[PDB]
Amino acid sequence: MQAIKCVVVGDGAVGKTCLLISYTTNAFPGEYIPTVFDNYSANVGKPVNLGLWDTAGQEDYDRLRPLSYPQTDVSLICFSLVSPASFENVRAKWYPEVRHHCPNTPIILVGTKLDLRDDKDTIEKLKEKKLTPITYPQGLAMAKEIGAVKYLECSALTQRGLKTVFDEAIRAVLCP
Amino acid sequence: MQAIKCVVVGDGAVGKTCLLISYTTNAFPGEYIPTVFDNYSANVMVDGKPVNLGLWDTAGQEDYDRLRPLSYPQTDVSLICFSLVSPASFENVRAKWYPEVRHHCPNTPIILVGTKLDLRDDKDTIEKLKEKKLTPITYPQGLAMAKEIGAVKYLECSALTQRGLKTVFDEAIRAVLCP
Amino acid sequence: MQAIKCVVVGDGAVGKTCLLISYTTNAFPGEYIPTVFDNYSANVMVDGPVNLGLWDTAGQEDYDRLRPLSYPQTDVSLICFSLVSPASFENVRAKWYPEVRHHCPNTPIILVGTKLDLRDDKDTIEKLKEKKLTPITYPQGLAMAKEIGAVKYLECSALTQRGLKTVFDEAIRAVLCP
Ligand SMILES: Nc1nc2c(ncn2[C@@H]2O[C@H](COP(=O)(O)OP(=O)(O)O)[C@@H](O)[C@H]2O)c(=O)[nH]1
Ligand SMILES: Nc1nc2c(ncn2[C@@H]2O[C@H](COP(=O)(O)OP(=O)(O)O)[C@@H](O)[C@H]2O)c(=O)[nH]1
Ligand SMILES: Nc1nc2c(ncn2[C@@H]2O[C@H](COP(=O)(O)OP(=O)(O)O)[C@@H](O)[C@H]2O)c(=O)[nH]1
Ligand SMILES: [Zn+2]
Ligand SMILES: [Zn+2]
Ligand SMILES: [Zn+2]
Ligand SMILES: [Zn+2]
Ligand SMILES: [Zn+2]
Ligand SMILES: [Zn+2]
Ligand SMILES: [Zn+2]
Ligand SMILES: [Zn+2]
Repeated sequence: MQAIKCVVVGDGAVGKTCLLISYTTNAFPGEYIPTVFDNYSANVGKPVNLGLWDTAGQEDYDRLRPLSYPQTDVSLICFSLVSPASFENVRAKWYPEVRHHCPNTPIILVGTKLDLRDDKDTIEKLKEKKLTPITYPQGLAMAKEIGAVKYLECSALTQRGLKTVFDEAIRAVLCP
Repeated sequence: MQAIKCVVVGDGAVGKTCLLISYTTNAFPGEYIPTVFDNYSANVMVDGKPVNLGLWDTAGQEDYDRLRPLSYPQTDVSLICFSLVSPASFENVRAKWYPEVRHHCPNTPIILVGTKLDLRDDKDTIEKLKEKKLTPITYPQGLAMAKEIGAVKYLECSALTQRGLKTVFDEAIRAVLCP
Repeated sequence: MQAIKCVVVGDGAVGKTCLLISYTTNAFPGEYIPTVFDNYSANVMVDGPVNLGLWDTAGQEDYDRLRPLSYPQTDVSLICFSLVSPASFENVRAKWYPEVRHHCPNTPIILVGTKLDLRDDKDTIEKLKEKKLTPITYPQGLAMAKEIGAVKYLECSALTQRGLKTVFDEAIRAVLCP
């Protein structure tokens, strides 16, 4: 059994909690959603226990220090594919955070809310603000920029790509 | 979108946790009840614009709670809860909970919430209270206590049957958005 | 109504969280299990009213910022070990009994053997034999309970719901009827 600690980081409202709830319980939350999902684990794969940690705000101001204690093995940096602000924060904030608190450990870059990237209403609302969803090549390029071992897109709502995210988190630690 | 932090305070066993679980999940708990419901939030639309309503349950007195839920981060509105069928919980609104909110959340609105409305005018809860020379708290008494502590509203509800529950949280938002 | 604080302690992976989930919800968890079930209580009638508060734990008390064994005061503790992990059984004497004695002196202990469903699962017994191990027997468990001064020894399975209700019934009785 190899234990692994996987922490999910990123801006508020990108879908970190929903990612974890959908994957761990196969249910998508209702309108009231936990702010921070509790720590869960599974024994999966080869012999592996995958420990999953949700986060609140920036590590430095979180009394629980989920990114630092105990030691993190792999980080999922999440941004919403329909929030360009949240993508820019990968570079401004989240890659710096993981490098600072978890130096020399693998990062997976995860674009969330894949289902909304072709949602008519979502695209229109963005267009009204002179914005457009983040594309696959853009995400891939950000992943290369920050030294992420994988770029993955998913929807917690439809579960498209969701299983691959957590399989790759494990592979990043087991098969570096 | 304005974020609103709403904290639920009051004596043990008044129904704070059940108030939150019933509202957020539309189910009333079974035999085993969490002591303190985790933090949940919702994106709500109120007369035009998006609000995120964050709900916090509490354990005991703030000063001895290492989590300090009433203080961190800053609370926008407090629900002081007492059970309509526990006069002692009601007296503690004046002895404990109003002083607590005034101390830790100065100059923020209070809603006074009478819980367990489904028991107030009965099951023969009335007869069991009478054995002890006690009587359920009446609406006028609750209203008077709300005035005394400067609460912006007094509301009665049942988590069990959901009587009046949605109004509690609608009014909590309105107290912050419409001071 | 008497409030009772019951804390569940023992090695990682013995089945503490599952014990608590299965009992309180009558169903065994999926592949994804909370590391530490949140604090729950129930109002229960035993003989002539009790509130039984249940606390799950993580690692050793002294390094757990939450200090569940110490704060507030514990009335009874369940020391758990897996019937198919001899190492976890040895840690009853090396670790868990000393922990409860240090942080909760002069309070009752119930010793609980978990994963009773495996004590005869061939995949498990054979794999144990390969490592020169054998599942813990009832007499061994009983002897350890005597050694550590536990007021009861109980065996259970969260997976099948064998013996679960008895664990919590006896937890109550240990405080109510000392
Ligand atoms: N359409 C869609 N909405 C999502 C998805 N994941 C999260 N959301 C919504 O995005 C908002 C924030 O989700 P949450 O998981 O609480 O984000 P967090 O702050 O990063 O934890 C909520 O309104 C969710 O319902 C998704 O995959 N698809
Ligand atoms: N009849 C009735 N009982 C309730 C109601 N809400 C809570 N309770 C019960 O009151 C007890 C305490 O509830 P809880 O929510 O845990 O109280 P807290 O300590 O204030 O969180 C439990 O036995 C609940 O079942 C209600 O609306 N009606
Ligand atoms: N076969 C069997 N497995 C169990 C039982 N209880 C827990 N487990 C498994 O043992 C592992 C650890 O359980 P958990 O409750 O998380 O252990 P804890 O670390 O002590 O809380 C998980 O793989 C569970 O599915 C049981 O009664 N029987
Ligand atoms: Zn969240
Ligand atoms: Zn930092
Ligand atoms: Zn438009
Ligand atoms: Zn509660
Ligand atoms: Zn929790
Ligand atoms: Zn105070
Ligand atoms: Zn556990
Ligand atoms: Zn210790």
